[PDB]
Amino acid sequence: YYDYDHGSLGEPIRGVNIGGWLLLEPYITPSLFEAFRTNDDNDEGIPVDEYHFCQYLGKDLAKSRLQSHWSTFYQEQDFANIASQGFNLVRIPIGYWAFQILDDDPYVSGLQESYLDQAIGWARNNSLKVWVDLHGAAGSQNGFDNSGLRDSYKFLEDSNLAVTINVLNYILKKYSAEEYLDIVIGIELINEPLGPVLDMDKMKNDYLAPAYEYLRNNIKSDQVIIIHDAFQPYNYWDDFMTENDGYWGVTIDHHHYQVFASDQLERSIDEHIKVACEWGTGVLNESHWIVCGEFAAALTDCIKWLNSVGFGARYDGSWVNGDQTSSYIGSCANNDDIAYWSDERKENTRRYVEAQLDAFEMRGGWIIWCYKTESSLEWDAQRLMFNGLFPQPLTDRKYPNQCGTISN
Ligand SMILES: *[C@@H]1O[C@H](CO)[C@@H](O[C@@H]2O[C@H](CO)[C@@H](O[C@@H]3O[C@H](CO[C@H]4O[C@H](CO[C@@H]5O[C@H](CO)[C@@H](O)[C@H](O)[C@@H]5O[C@H]5O[C@H](CO)[C@@H](O)[C@H](O)[C@@H]5O)[C@@H](O)[C@H](O[C@H]5O[C@H](CO)[C@@H](O)[C@H](O)[C@@H]5O[C@@H]5O[C@H](CO)[C@@H](O)[C@H](O)[C@@H]5O)[C@@H]4O)[C@@H](O)[C@H](O[C@@H]4O[C@H](CO)[C@@H](O)[C@H](O)[C@@H]4O[C@@H]4O[C@H](CO)[C@@H](O)[C@H](O)[C@@H]4O)[C@@H]3O)[C@H](O)[C@H]2NC(C)=O)[C@H](O)[C@H]1NC(C)=O
Ligand SMILES: *[C@@H]1O[C@H](CO)[C@@H](O[C@@H]2O[C@H](CO)[C@@H](O[C@@H]3O[C@H](CO[C@@H]4O[C@H](CO)[C@@H](O)[C@H](O)[C@@H]4O)[C@@H](O)[C@H](O[C@@H]4O[C@H](CO)[C@@H](O)[C@H](O)[C@@H]4O)[C@@H]3O)[C@H](O)[C@H]2NC(C)=O)[C@H](O)[C@H]1NC(C)=O
Repeated sequence: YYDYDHGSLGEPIRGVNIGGWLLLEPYITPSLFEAFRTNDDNDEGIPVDEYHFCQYLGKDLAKSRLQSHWSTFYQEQDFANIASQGFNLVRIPIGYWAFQILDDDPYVSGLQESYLDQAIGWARNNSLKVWVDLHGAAGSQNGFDNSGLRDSYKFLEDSNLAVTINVLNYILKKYSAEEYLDIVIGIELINEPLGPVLDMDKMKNDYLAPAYEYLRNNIKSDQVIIIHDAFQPYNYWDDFMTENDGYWGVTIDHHHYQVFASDQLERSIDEHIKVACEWGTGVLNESHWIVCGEFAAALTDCIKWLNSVGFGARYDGSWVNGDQTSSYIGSCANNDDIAYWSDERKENTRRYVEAQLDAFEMRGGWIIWCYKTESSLEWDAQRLMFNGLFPQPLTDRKYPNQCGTISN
């Protein structure tokens, strides 16, 4: 158990996402996917997600490459660094296939759990809390490449849901045992299910509710469950698993970004800040504990493959999907190279980061998306800190109380 509104840490959650480790994401580790390029002029043959990364290589080759990646992308050293920087928690995404695969799944399985356990040990070793996050469901819960399978939305299909549920129960049972309660203070049932295109009622009654029942009445543990907001507006979950009905230990995970839509990318720095501050004040009125499980310093969607393999960026109007387009806003040239960042851009990012931190710390805390990437700056906590764009110590402020001074 962990009281997110009055945490034993004596401070709000200040974590980092161990992204792209146990679940591959092209923009985080582009070299793994660039390895498939045979023509420097086109993306033909390049897998768009881990599903196809495995399918293309075949079991044996996929296993050896993944093993090299899992054993090196993150090691205990990283967790020591994380702790040395003031963070108090790590969020670890893992796919359902790590534990169980569909008859026709190409995924490498049965090896990721060992690394997950090692990381939990490294976390305990360094006084870091942990969130075990089931980041991918059979058939995909959102069609994002970060679910493992892009452009598929069969999460709630009885056949798939049965597998995902069995895996979730395995996770709930194992990581809710007494020996993990002190370090693992949250198990996220499913990352970013795409609410708008899914049957919300089926997810609630056939996935979320049963999980709570299993954990509290079958396993009988006080472990806290994390429910992603499914992209629904604030207060949407207030009437779900309420305390009045005897439910407890339920935290809503809100993700916050301002780069995945043209109108958002068009905002001035002051508008970006006003929106960030409101993300914080808005949850104060919510009926459940809450933590911002993901946010970034990013103010553009310029980073290579951020919009998945084969797609450009809305920021410089190079993004197009089907009959949907984007329009020019600003340049994406040398986007992630600090040498090409103007003083204005540096200031704006630092301000944006501070406003977000202040806002999210109003209640529950935050977890920055991505401690490390191969070449990104906007999505890389390590690089942001090195370049003075992310606070060190975490309470350091060059632009204090921005959320307390807004009007114009
Ligand atoms: C920071 O956080 C880190 C993350 O948690 C944390 O990491 C941990 O560090 C410790 C310290 O170094 C590591 O422990 C040492 O591990 C050494 C290697 O052991 C591993 O290999 C064993 C054999 O290898 C194969 O195993 C597979 C599977 O069984 C077989 O199929 C193969 O055939 C191999 O076995 C053959 O070969 C063997 C060697 O020739 C032979 O003996 C065997 O008969 C076969 O022929 C493997 O057995 C072992 O796995 C477990 O084995 C049994 C249960 O199956 C138990 O012994 C343990 O459960 C053991 O678990 C592992 O080790 C510890 C438990 O001690 C556990 O925490 C780990 O998570 C891991 O699962 C491993 O896979 C060991 O050689 C070494 O043993 C020492 O022996 C000394 C002499 O007796 C003792 O004085 C030492 O105390 C120490 O441990 C003793 O002996 C047993 C260890 O086997 C203990 O059970 C016993 O209580 C006693 O203490 C260490 O155990 C650990 O691996 C590592 N874990 C992770 C997550 O990576 C780090 O410690 C943290 N640091 C800080 C600052 O806190
Ligand atoms: C201050 O805090 C109070 C709460 O103390 C807020 O007041 C209301 O609090 C309710 C808590 O139960 C909120 O209920 C939710 O309302 C959602 C609907 O809101 C929008 O509706 C439009 C039109 O339908 C949609 O387009 C939007 O996407 C939103 O959904 C519900 O979706 C949500 O869940 C529902 O559950 C029922 C029962 O299972 C289903 O039948 C239904 O289909 C749905 O799944 C839930 O009921 C309520 O939103 C909230 N008031 C609103 C509308 O903001 C104050 O709002 C807070 N003050 C502010 C504004 O900051």
